[PDB]
Amino acid sequence: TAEAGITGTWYNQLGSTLIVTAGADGALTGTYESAVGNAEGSYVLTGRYDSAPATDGSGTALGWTVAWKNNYRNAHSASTWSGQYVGGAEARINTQVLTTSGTTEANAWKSTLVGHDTFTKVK
Repeated sequence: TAEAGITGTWYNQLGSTLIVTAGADGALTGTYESAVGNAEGSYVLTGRYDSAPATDGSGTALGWTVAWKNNYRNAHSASTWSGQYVGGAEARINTQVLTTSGTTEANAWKSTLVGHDTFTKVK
């Protein structure tokens, strides 16, 4: 469904790679490899998607998180992508992304970045 459409490899506009499996009951699981930031190698990704989307031409809502810790790096931060999958010949996952770093309370006002990421099936 959107299950078949979402499962697989996606590439963002910055050169990052998402490899994700969409489970039949709403789970997203896989890995992320970032082309930017204090990051190297792959990181675990987990999220959710609407496993019964509308059929009226609407996208399929989804989101996921990556905490930026693996065996090679820990940036003490985590990003969440919120967006929708749009299927078909030019499939895309269009997202907004929040990246929060751990901070002191005094620096909490500057703890969270906002950005946007568009993923496509080809590099």
